[PDB]
Amino acid sequence: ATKGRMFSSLRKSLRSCLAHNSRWRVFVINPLTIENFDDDIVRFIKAFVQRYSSKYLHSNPPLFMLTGDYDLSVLQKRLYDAGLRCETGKVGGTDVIIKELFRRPILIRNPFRMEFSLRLAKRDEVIGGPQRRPDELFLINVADDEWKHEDVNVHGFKIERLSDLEYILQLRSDY
Amino acid sequence: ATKGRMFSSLRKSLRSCLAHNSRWRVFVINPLTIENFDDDIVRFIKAFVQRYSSKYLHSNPPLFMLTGDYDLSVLQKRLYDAGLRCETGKVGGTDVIIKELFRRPILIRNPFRMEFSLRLAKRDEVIGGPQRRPDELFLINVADDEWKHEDVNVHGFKIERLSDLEYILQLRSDY
Amino acid sequence: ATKGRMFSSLRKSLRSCLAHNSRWRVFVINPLTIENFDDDIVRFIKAFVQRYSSKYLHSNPPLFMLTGDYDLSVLQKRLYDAGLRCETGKVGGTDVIIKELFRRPILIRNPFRMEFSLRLAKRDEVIGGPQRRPDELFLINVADDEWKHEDVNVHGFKIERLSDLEYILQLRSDY
Amino acid sequence: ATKGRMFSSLRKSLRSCLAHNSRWRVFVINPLTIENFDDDIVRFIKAFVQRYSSKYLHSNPPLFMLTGDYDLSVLQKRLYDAGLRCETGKVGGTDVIIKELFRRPILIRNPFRMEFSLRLAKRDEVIGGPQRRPDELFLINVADDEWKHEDVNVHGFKIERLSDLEYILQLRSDY
Amino acid sequence: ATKGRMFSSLRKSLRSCLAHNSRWRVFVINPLTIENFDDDIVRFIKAFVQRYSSKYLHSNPPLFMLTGDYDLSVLQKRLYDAGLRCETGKVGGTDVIIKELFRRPILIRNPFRMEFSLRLAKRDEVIGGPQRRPDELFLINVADDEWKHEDVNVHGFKIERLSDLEYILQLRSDY
Amino acid sequence: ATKGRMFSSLRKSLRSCLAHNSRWRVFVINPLTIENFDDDIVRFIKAFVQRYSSKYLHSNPPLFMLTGDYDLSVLQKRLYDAGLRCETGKVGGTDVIIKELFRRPILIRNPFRMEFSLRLAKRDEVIGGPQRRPDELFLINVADDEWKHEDVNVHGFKIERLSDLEYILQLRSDY
Repeated sequence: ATKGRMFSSLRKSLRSCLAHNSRWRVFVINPLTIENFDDDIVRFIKAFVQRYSSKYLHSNPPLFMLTGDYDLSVLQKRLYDAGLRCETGKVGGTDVIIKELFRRPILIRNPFRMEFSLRLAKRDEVIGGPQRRPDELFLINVADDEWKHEDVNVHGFKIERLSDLEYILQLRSDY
Repeated sequence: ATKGRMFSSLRKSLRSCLAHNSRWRVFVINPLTIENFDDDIVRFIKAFVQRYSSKYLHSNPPLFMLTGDYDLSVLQKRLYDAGLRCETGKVGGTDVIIKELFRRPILIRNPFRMEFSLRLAKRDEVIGGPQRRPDELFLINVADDEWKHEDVNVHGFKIERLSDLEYILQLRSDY
Repeated sequence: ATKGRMFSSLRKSLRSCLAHNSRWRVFVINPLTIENFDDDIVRFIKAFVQRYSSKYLHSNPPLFMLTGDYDLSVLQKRLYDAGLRCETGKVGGTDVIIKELFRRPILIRNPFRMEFSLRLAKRDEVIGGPQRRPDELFLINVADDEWKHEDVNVHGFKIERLSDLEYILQLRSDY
Repeated sequence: ATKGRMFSSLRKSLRSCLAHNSRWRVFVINPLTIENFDDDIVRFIKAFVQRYSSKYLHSNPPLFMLTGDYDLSVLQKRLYDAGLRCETGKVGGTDVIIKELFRRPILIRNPFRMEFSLRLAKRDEVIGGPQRRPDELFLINVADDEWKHEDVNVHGFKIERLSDLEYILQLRSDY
Repeated sequence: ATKGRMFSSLRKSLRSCLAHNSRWRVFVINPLTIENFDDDIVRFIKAFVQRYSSKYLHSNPPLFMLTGDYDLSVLQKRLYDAGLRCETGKVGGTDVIIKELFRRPILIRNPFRMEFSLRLAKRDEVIGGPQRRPDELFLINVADDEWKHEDVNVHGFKIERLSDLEYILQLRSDY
Repeated sequence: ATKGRMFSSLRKSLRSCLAHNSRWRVFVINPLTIENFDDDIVRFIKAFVQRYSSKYLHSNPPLFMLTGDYDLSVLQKRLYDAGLRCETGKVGGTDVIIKELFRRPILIRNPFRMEFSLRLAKRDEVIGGPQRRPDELFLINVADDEWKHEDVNVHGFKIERLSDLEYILQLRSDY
């Protein structure tokens, strides 16, 4: 199983990167080459937020970006009905203001409430870059990107079905 | 055998979910093709309740839903004799009010007291849907249901005897 | 050999039950077909009581029922010599008052004191059943008994000598 | 060879017995058959007392009896030189008094101090028996004894060197 | 091939040394004989700082000394862009002072802040010796250095890529 | 080949003695045969002290005795440069006063401090013995000494490099 070994060793690589509590993680994806995405995506985001963005010491939420012509509004509605709230980065819905998408949330401890658990954007509309470079960048099926830099960890994969990523990221045991 | 193998992987598949103290779990069962049902059901429920609805942080109790012409009146008395109080939803005798079958119970810590430990209804009398969606829906031997949804996890199975499921859900440790 | 594997398989079926501090356990035993019973009975009881009936959380004590025409007085005197106390259920006469044999003891947390550790009786002289049915009903070398029911867990064995049981109930580490 | 595995088997039959903090243990030994008794006796008693009689929770110290013709004065002196104190049972004369030997010691917690850490005698001198019977009796290279009873956990071995016994008593790691 | 074993052994030799919280560690590196160094150095240094210089019990920051004609001005800026502060020993002028480099930093516990995390230098510019001979010295592709002494725990390696050393120093999980 | 097992056997034999905190240990050494002694002696002593004489619960420091024509002064100066302090038993004069070498040090808990960490002396000079006998006596490359007695654990080895002992005594992880 040459391919299965790829996933197993890749899972063993990324261990220390995800042990930390506070880190700036960023994801990019392309959905035209992932089978059964529209049905499989919300379960994924809820599982990730439940493991790595559902406590106090988890200061910085993740950023999911997408490529293509995908329609985000419907996904925002579905995630809201699921139970989560997102920072779109918009004021009026015209176009993204960078400064808001990359801001710090309000955190209370007793009782724990978190202003938002995730960030959601599209890649084209996000024109520019942040002030503090990302610690990790996860490129799921995208060849090139503009945030690649020498001093940023970078990972690049090709997955056919999302479950594989759920295994790489300690969310389901069986491949 | 073949079935001996699959159940191990399925037992391992659900270890993450059941660790969460708070969750909404829903069970749908069919007793026509389950051998030796009328004898084992009470013990199954008793073990489940002691495992996952016996403490404080176990907030939301589960929902066992049966399909067919079963008789609940006898089961509720057998259970009261065993020591468990149940929530059917009836106020008057005839029909089920969806709002009362999904309410939150009173919880006293010191000394620990529960208003109830389980909720039980027949599937046909429960005409409607819930305000919030279930997290996990176990469909033991039922082909299709109305509450299937993309954003809701679904595990569908076939089992010969109720002893087969106690292994899957960590109530026994052989087979 | 193969018979040992039987005992090993049993040792596991019974693990979770004994992990519970409080539970109503019952024993029915037949001495006619056990080897060297009168030589080992007291060692067996003393071990069981030390492991499962010597702490405050262990509120419900066990019952040992012996079938056959046997002499309890001598065993009781031996047990008093051994340091234990018992609850025969009798008040100065032959008859066995049932309400007095299934009562709760007095417990003082600091310092540890216990009114009685074990319950002892003879099956012929018990006419009736407890209001709260037993969680476990072991049946060592007896075929059928009256307290068998659908919602009572039953475990029926055959044993050549008592050293075989101690291994099943986690008193002696090896076979 | 095969004998060593027998020793390894005996080693784990005794693990529960010795885990207890308060227990009365007794030993009988026959020097004539053991090689290098005089050379290793003190080392053995010192290890045993370092592990099993060197704390407050360790209430009842052990009892070492030796049969045959042998001198206890030399051993008592060598032990005093080693650092340990012993209870002979004498009140100045040439006769023993059982109450004095089987008495309880003074125990202070802070700073921990023990009136005596062991008991020593010759079997021929001790004419009688104890009020409470031993929980464990270890016969070393002796067949019979008056204190054997159906309600005592008698253990019997045959040894050639004292290094073999230490392994059974969880002191030396290797054989 | 066979090369894996050597590194696996080194990884185990150096475990006790890297457990200690406070210790004076020194590093020498020659870049001419390493592939893709400019790209890796920064991630290497950051991964090292996180594990061994990101607490209050981590007293002495480590020292990195390069060999050759390398340009420090660029690296010292890249590290600031990454989020780190360094001590060079320079006071305005081109000359290097021994006292200011081997200096203890201000550490405030609650809240946690550190004057500096790392020390950087070019070998040839550093003339003299320290006050306390180092506890460990690491030679990476260097044959001889003056500080080699008979009371210093030297370790000499030979590497092809920096990812190897991260394995040796416990930074990454697998080769 | 076989030597690997001899040393691992010894390593496993002495695991119990060293777990203890307070204890009297003596070493006798004969450098005429050991290869590369002057080079590794100080690293040995520092490693040994860091683990067995660096806490407050470690009351008795160890004693290192060396045989033959050898000059201690230089080693004492070297251990001073390293960061340690030794007790030689000399009140000015060359003669060795025994009552001042086996004394108890001053120990403050918070803040920690040790008056001295190790003892060091030549064997020919020490004329006498201790008031209280030593628990363990490690003889390396020496036949017989005057402190051997039946009530002491007299270990004897034969080694040619000093790392061997570092493995036996648990300072180095792997042979």
